[PDB]
Amino acid sequence: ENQRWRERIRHFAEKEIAPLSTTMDRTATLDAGLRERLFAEGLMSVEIPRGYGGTGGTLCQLILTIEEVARVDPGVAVGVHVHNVLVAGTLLRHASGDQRRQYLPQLATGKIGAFALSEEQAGSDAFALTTVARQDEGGYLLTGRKRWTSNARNADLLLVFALADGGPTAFVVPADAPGVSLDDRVEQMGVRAAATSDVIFDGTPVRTAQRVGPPGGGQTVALSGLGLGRLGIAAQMTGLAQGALDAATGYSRVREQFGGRIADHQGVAFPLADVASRLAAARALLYRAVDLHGRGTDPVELMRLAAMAKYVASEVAERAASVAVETLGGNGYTDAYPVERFYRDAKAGKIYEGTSNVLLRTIASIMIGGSPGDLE
Amino acid sequence: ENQRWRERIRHFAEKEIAPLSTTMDRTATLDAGLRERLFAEGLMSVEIPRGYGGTGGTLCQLILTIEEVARVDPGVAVGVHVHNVLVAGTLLRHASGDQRRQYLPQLATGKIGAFALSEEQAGSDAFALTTVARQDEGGYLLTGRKRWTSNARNADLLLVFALADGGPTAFVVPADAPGVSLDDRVEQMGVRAAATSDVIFDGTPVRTAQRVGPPGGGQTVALSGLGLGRLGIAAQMTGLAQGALDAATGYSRVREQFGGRIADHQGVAFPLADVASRLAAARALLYRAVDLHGRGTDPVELMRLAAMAKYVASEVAERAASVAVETLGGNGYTDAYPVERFYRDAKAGKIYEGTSNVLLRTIASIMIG
Ligand SMILES: Cc1cc2nc3c(=O)[nH]c(=O)nc-3n(C[C@H](O)[C@H](O)[C@H](O)COP(=O)(O)OP(=O)(O)OC[C@H]3O[C@@H](n4cnc5c(N)ncnc54)[C@H](O)[C@@H]3O)c2cc1C
Ligand SMILES: Cc1cc2nc3c(=O)[nH]c(=O)nc-3n(C[C@H](O)[C@H](O)[C@H](O)COP(=O)(O)OP(=O)(O)OC[C@H]3O[C@@H](n4cnc5c(N)ncnc54)[C@H](O)[C@@H]3O)c2cc1C
Repeated sequence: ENQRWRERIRHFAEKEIAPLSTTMDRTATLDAGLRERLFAEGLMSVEIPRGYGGTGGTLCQLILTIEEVARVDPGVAVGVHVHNVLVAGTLLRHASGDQRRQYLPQLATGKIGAFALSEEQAGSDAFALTTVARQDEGGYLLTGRKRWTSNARNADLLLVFALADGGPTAFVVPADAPGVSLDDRVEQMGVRAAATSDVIFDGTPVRTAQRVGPPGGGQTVALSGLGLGRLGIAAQMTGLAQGALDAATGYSRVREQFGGRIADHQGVAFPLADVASRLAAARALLYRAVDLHGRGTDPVELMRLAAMAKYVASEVAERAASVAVETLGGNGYTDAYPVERFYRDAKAGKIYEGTSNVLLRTIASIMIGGSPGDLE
Repeated sequence: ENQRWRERIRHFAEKEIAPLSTTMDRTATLDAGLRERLFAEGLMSVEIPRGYGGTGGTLCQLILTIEEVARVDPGVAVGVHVHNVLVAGTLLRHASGDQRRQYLPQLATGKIGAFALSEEQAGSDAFALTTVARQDEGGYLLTGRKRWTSNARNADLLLVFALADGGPTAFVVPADAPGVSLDDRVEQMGVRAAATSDVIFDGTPVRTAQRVGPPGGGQTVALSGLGLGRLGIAAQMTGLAQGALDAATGYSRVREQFGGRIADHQGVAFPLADVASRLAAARALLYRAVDLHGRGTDPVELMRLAAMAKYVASEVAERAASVAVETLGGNGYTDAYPVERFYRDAKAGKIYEGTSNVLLRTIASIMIG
């Protein structure tokens, strides 16, 4: 069943995504035809139940979706990850019956979800927010600025975190609500198909019915998806590494210098074998961490395994992309091949859903006792 | 004196290059104003003797010039390296007196030199050329296609290698000669201020006096500049690494999260100190290799030292840029800071002037026999 699912996403990514990747990366756009296909074929609703217009599939199927998309286009995979894992997944866990019936069919059919937590001064210290939802009759008036919102220029629904007068609180806010605007602000090095924007709120009206969970319950809402967010990026990094390794292996069989294929030199072959070995271990850890979901496994152990999976997969993605650029020589430094894009894309995996240091802080803290804040 | 030279290039790079780097990288252009300043301030003639209109400086000063330019813009540094080291430097050391007297003043004053050796099927196997110089009355007709020519869209003079009906042979060819055209062909990841093109020759006429050395002398002309080429790129990598470390150290002191500067954490400070240590060793090896030039040193020992300096410096540049991107977090992934450009630029250093595997093969061959 999961072999058939893998093959279906692989075929989709190779036929529908690959021919558009170079242009989506240069222009930082999501192709309109591809967007219609992502929704139609179920890549935007993998775990959303059938009763809300979703695929009704498993965490395993969602992880395989992100992996096989990422194998061809890590940038498209960011949008798929944010939408399914962070936005639809948060509503499946925390939204009321009414909120699920209102938003899940939209996310399953045609409305893209983006996740707006970070700010200029709230990065690793993610809840040092200055965006405020001020009380009003019937709900709130939202004012502030979010930074690094992936897929913002393509999004219809924002899951936004703001101080309720009261502590961090989660809201669902339409991207076209009064007082909402975007500032693309900067060029980013990779995952450009889902490039970030700043999101600006200028007294945007939000009804009480848009609040997800209680006032000051924003950190609990975010924390429930932390582990799953890290597995989704571990899957994106595993797929990226596979795509890099597939390009380098195939090239090494056909490029000839000095009268024979470059694969016949141990200086070319050995780095590929080393990457392949590390990638088999990264994938085994990812699928182990996924398998231990829905088993009543200790939550701390799940947090540990998700942080370790993302840390290891990120490392292997960097190594794979690096080795792949070098295996291809000058061609590997160009857009004629995908490996320079994979190299630019891989670096985003060390920054979002927990920087390397934030992951190691968490992991060490579980192993030696104390909290992450005790480690200097 | 070298301390004064270093500060003069540093000041130049921070004032005249830094404000243009972002634009030059996105558009893959050399700014016209900057181009005039490179010639006027002597960066395009560092070791060309004053008798040709040059600066009259030393190899040590040329190496420092490449390093300080690369600390701000590794892409502009490619163009400076290829012009001074591979084109003007090769003519100074191998061309006839008439060729030196004709071409060095033009390279000193306004004509950019580029170096056209590589082809689609001639990469690491650099001499498996298919471009041909066919004999004709009073010279040759060149036909073929070169690949990976840095700075080609800005160049006025090309040092071109071709099979003379004799083996590989070197020619000086004007970029506007009959039958010469460029094909940019692809988008490259970095060093984009000096982005490559293909150079196409369609029966380009060359006179005998444009040939540098004898027919079949092209390897000798190319290999003779391989050592100095590797030192130039070692300087480019060392400079890139410094620029990355400068941005990361400066940022670590001003970015606060969790109520203090990120430099107060060992997970941020240690990687910067590790990079700083490895860069101090890469720079010491570079300046050792440079110091042993112009002294009658065993040529094999100079080739070993140049290969090792480039290999080590390349590796430090990769670690420095990688650490700098992650030190800056999201900001490091964006063009608001120079470190993502450094990260894209650094990877070029592992490919040109000898790939990592070609350097290790050369070093092992010397050490093992
Ligand atoms: C391409 C991209 C996509 C993104 N997508 C989204 C998204 O869609 N929505 C969203 O809300 N956010 C998103 N983010 C933001 C992302 O979560 C943050 O960039 C990340 O949390 C790091 O914060 P920062 O950039 O402010 O870096 P900082 O927190 O400033 O970190 C800078 C450096 O200091 C280190 N550091 C910080 N504190 C410590 C410590 N205590 N000990 C050790 N080292 C420390 C970090 O590890 C890093 O090396 C995205 C970011 C990028 C680059
Ligand atoms: C940005 C850029 C600028 C350049 N500038 C110039 C320039 O201005 N002028 C110019 O003439 N050239 C230039 N080059 C060309 C450059 O010199 C070549 O790209 C380089 O020589 C490698 O050749 P290739 O790209 O054909 O790779 P290949 O030679 O195909 O190598 C592919 C891979 O195989 C490995 N390999 C090959 N043979 C062996 C072996 N025997 N043992 C072990 N491993 C092996 C290589 O190390 C590499 O990892 C430039 C290249 C780039 C990317």
